[PDB]
Amino acid sequence: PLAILFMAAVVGTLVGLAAVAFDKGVAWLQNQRMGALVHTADNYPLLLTVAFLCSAVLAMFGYFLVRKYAPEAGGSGIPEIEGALEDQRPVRWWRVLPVKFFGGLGTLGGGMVLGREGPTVQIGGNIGRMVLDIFRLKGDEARHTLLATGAAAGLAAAFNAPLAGILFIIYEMRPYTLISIKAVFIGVIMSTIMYRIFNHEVALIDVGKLSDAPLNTLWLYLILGIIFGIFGPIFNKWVLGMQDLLHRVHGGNITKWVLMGGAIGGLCGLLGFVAPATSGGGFNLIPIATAGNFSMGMLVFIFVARVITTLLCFSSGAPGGIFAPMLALGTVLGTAFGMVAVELFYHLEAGTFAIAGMGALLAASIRAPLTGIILVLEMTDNYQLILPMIITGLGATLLAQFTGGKPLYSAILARTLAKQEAE
Amino acid sequence: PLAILFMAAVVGTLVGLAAVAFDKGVAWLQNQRMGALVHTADNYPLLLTVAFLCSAVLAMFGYFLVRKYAPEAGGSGIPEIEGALEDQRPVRWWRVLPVKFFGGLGTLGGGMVLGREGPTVQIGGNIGRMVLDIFRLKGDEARHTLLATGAAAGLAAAFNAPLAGILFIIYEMRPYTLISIKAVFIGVIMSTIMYRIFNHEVALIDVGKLSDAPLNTLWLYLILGIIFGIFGPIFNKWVLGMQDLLHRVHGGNITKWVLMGGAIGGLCGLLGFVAPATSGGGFNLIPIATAGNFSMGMLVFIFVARVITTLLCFSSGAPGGIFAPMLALGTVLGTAFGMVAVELFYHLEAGTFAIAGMGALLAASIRAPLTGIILVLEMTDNYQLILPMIITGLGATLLAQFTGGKPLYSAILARTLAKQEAE
Ligand SMILES: [Cl-]
Ligand SMILES: [Cl-]
Repeated sequence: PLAILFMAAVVGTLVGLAAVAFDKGVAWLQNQRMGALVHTADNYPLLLTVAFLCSAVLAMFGYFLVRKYAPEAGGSGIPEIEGALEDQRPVRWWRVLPVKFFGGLGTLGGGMVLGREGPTVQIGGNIGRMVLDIFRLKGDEARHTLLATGAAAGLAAAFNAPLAGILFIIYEMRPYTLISIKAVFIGVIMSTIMYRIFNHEVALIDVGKLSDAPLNTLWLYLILGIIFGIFGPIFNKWVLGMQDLLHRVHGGNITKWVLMGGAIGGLCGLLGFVAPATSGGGFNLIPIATAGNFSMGMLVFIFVARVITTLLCFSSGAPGGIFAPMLALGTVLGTAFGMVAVELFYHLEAGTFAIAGMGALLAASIRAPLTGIILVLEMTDNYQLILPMIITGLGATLLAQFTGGKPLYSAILARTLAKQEAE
Repeated sequence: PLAILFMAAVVGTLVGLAAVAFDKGVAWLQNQRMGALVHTADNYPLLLTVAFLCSAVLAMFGYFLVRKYAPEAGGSGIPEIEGALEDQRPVRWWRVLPVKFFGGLGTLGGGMVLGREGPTVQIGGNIGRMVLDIFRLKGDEARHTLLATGAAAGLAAAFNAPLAGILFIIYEMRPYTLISIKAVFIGVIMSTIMYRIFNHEVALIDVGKLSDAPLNTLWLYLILGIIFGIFGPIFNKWVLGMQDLLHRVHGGNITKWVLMGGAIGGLCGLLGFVAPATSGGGFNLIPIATAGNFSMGMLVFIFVARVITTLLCFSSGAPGGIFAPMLALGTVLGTAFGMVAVELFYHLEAGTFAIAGMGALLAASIRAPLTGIILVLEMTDNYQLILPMIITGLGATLLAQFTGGKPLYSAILARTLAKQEAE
């Protein structure tokens, strides 16, 4: 039906504006947190206290909204869209949309280590469901198609990356008709154009162009892969385990949870001023890191800072994503390997192994190799590292297989589902 | 098995060198055809006669080798690799490899309107089969996996485009295990690196960087799509029909066929000197055309010249591809629409609609939309036209659906199969 191809356009266009706002939203909440500190930019004990509390409040707000009204708006929300496409999960958009948005401005705006793609995809998905209900389109086809174009449009707008969005939903989320593919395109065209209208000529990741990688250099990317390939499934266990560790801290009780959350949002809000490249989504430090401005000491610091703050903010059921984070760890560890590879040798530039590393964690952890490659392509515009990036991918994603890990988003879903049976 | 991931490396590396030679091969045969004319670069009637006969011979040679020894080495050879993956077609590499190669140097070297990707994929496929037999690996898994990495490696090396190769085989040839995907990667890494070792710092398509497309400009790409979207299935009928039209000219008889072929190879060899941008694979004129050096009159000439020479050389069962051709028609028609769109208006540059058009025919005719997009990306390195290109794709590939056409490569196979039942 022409119906869905039309519907898909409108879902794209809503998901576009939806995400643009969630941006201008987070954007604006951080401007405030500047003024909160520029008022108190003398009294140093106070400076640190507002920094904390401002953030600690906003997390709690968001944390509350999830645990009050929309439980399944904790975490990424992508395992929920996975589950929905599997007809294993409801899409309660009437609850989820307003929660995941004001929830997300909570924790992202307080500067916790979460990405927008968490929100934008679950939202974008819920929005696809919302229009399906409104026009009361009947069938599995239309239920799934709008669900998916919503996700695709969400992800596209998170990273200004239409090709990424299409690839990830249509191809790297398990085994789509002829038309539902085009719906997803139409969904992702509109979504992008919206973002592009309200954002054009301001990128998320500047790195200009780095050099090629010499053919003699390539074998190194494969090793970087192999490392990410064992690290990915370890870090998965950590995020899966840490969900439990922080659950023995509050047993389910909402007041305990919203206290924990604002501690964890405050901590992060604090690190906002003191140690900036340990907070945020990653997108500030990625280019600073890729330009090579970080003393390998600082690298291993930021790496461990962020691998802890990431697990802390994400595994603690906050509304937010672990996708932008896994780009920033990708870059920071890529850079390190990079410097170590330059010292150890060839015509290398640690720069190029950041780019390569950036997508490597998506390959290793969530097991979307092509999405990762095409994403860093679209974000950095470094055409010239595609073969390294394919090589890093293979390595990352072969080891992650043999080291026995599973796709993070599925393992999350398959818990959520085993829980909604043994209860 | 580690066995196939190893095997896949060796298939990649053979398919790499295989294709590199088929290049240096065609490369070298055309150097000769220069000297044949630079000898006779006064006597103008003679100049034209060697030009013809040189080419007319080489076609016949190749045409002979197909019709003598390896029938299923006529045409693209990709419908055969399709059919093989479906277990519907044998892969007689012992016959096909030496035919498709020396066959292909025949017709490509004589400057007929065929692409290398025809050869390189069927060859690359056959090479995957060849190593499967040599190590006598048992199973469907390994039969299919090496077959596919061979195809993927072939296509990658045809266009120096690893991401294209992976995408097309793994995703845009119908509904692959976990490991057979990685085999295909490993296959395509090696294949590329080989090509890259023997070719680096000399591209197939220079166009530098053109400008963006303004959001106000986008709707135009969709119309260009819509046009390609009706043209694709028409041009399919033509190539399918023309196979028959040229078959009522020789009823099957080899001597008739090899005469027809050398006429058609001679014709093309002639147009080599007289009207160059009507002969070859396209890759010379694509950039000349995209730079905008062609008077819209000349465009519509070259368009009709090539749509006839293409159908003539391809539908006449020559060893060669209709993929590079469909890039050159993509570009020439994109450019035209381009000029007409500039005249009619906005901040346009016909340049950008060439790029867009280039992949549009792959989308419309063979129905590999993403492969087409990612290919022109990898070949031109114009990052900045991805959203136009997605838009052109949708348009191209929606209409091609509703206008009722099928994927060219499948329709070819499904004939070949209906023939091998009603006989
Ligand atoms: Cl996420
Ligand atoms: Cl072809």
